[PDB]
This record gives sequence, C-alpha cells and structure tokens, in this order.
Amino acid sequence: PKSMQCKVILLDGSEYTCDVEKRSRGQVLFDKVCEHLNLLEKDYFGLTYRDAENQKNWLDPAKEIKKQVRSGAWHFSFNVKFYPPDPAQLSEDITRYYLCLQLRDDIVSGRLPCSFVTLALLGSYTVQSELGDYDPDECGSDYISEFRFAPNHTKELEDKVIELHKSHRGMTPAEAEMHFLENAKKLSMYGVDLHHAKDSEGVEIMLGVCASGLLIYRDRLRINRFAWPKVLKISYKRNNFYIKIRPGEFEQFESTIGFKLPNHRAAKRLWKVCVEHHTFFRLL
Ligand SMILES: Nc1ccc(S(=O)(=O)Nc2ccccn2)cc1
Repeated sequence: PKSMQCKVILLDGSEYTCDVEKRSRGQVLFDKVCEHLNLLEKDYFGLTYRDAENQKNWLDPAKEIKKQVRSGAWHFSFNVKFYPPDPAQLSEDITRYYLCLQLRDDIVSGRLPCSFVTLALLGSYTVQSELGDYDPDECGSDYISEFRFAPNHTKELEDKVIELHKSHRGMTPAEAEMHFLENAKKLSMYGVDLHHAKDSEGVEIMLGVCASGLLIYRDRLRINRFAWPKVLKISYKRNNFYIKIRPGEFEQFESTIGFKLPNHRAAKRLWKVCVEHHTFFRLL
C-alpha cells in the first residue's frame, strides 16, 4: 500500500513529517497533525497548500490530497480557518494557544494591522505566557526580544513591551493567552480573509470574508457589509463571483451583486471560503 511523505509547517514554525496512503483524503492528514498537536477543538483549523499559481488554498478534508496538490509537492501549513469571535467560549486552553500562535503570525506578516499600543500589549502577553514574570536580569536599557511582535520593530516598541510585561507579574500562561485574545479579537481585521477584486464598474476593491459576513472595502470611506443571514446564494461563473442579497422588508425582488476576480481559480476559491464561512457561522 503506497504512501506519500507529507511535510506540515506548524504554527510554532517547526516541521511535522508523516506518511499517508497516496489516495488519502485531506481529513486523514489533518487528523494526524491534530493528534500530534493534542488538539481536540479541530473545527476552527485546517491545512493550506500552494497551488500551481502559488496561491494559498485550503486542503478540502473530504477530497483526495493528490487531486488538490496535483503536480505540486505534498507540503502544507497548519492554520486557523475559522477565527472564533469570542475565544473565551473555546473549551480548551490549548485551542486558545494555537489561535494565539496564528494571530502572532497574522500580526508579524501585516495581515492583521495593529496600533503601536496594541502591538506592545499583545507582545507583553506573549512574553508573560512564554517567559513568565518580568526579570530585569535579562532586560537592560538596550534589550531587544527574540520574539517577533510586529511587521517592523523599533526600540520604542521593545521598551513598551517591557513596560507592560512588568505590570503582568503573577499571570499564568492560559491567563496571558486569554488577555492576548480579548485584545486581538477587537481589531477591525481580526479573522478577515482578504480577496482582491473589481466591482461591476472595474474599480479595484477588497472582499473580506469573516464570521460576521462579507465585507467590501471600496475606499477608507464607504465599507459595505453583508451579514451572512442576508446572503441566500453564493455563486461563481468564469472570472465572476456573485452573492444573492435577500429581499429587504416590502421589497419584491432578491438583489444579486457581482464581482470580477483575477482569474477563474480566484473566483472559485472565494466562492468556497464564503460557503464554508456561511455554514460554519450559521451553526456556531
Ligand atoms: N471578524 C469581524 C470583522 C469585521 C466585522 S464588522 O465589524 O465589519 N461587522 C460586520 C457586521 C455584519 C456584516 C459584516 N461585518 C465583524 C467581525
């Protein structure tokens, strides 16, 4: 029975290697990674891979791995797929831990923009969780942490992390991680998956997919929001993506809204992540 080697980049940046039978469905690999991670609250997570165009795709757990990675390497990343709106409602601390590690990468990468003060506060909770109480013996006036806190590090940010870290004496790791999450969950781009698109007039916009619905970023003024309940049908055709926007009270007709995506694969990808979010956050 022939088996393919899988390499998975974990959220701590380490590599997990395993073998699965070559006709295996994605769920097989995902189950092995989650067992390795001692993760029980698996519903919020998934594996990603890079397609022949180098775009991040979710590995569909119900489909054969080989029919998704196709010509590409069996290389994956473990990631948060559905960002819980209230991480305090998760049942296990280890779930909140992996969500923290993902968010730390969202921040360093710049996918999750963050004010100076929030970068420092999040950083201070990470340091408290990972090193425990502030120790002056490690931190002089010239201290720079090994922890990546931000897309661009400054001495001022390092100083503010230490100042806040001092305030957290006695805080346990689960407690610090919960504080991290109570702050992160409030950020306007928390758990927003962004897709480049054009509106029906060719004006470049961003579509964001998240727990609350679909977001349209036209300019810094005028951000449109479609709560999942207000969406009845998600569809794609060629390079186009469409949502059916339920009739408003006393309106005769549903309204259909149309976008142009970079190519057909990008329209299908956006359709699938929208359907999956609609399903997940209808049931939550
Ligand atoms: N994770 C997340 C991100 C953004 C938003 S929202 O504040 O824009 N609110 C809404 C409300 C309805 C439809 C779309 N966004 C909410 C949650």
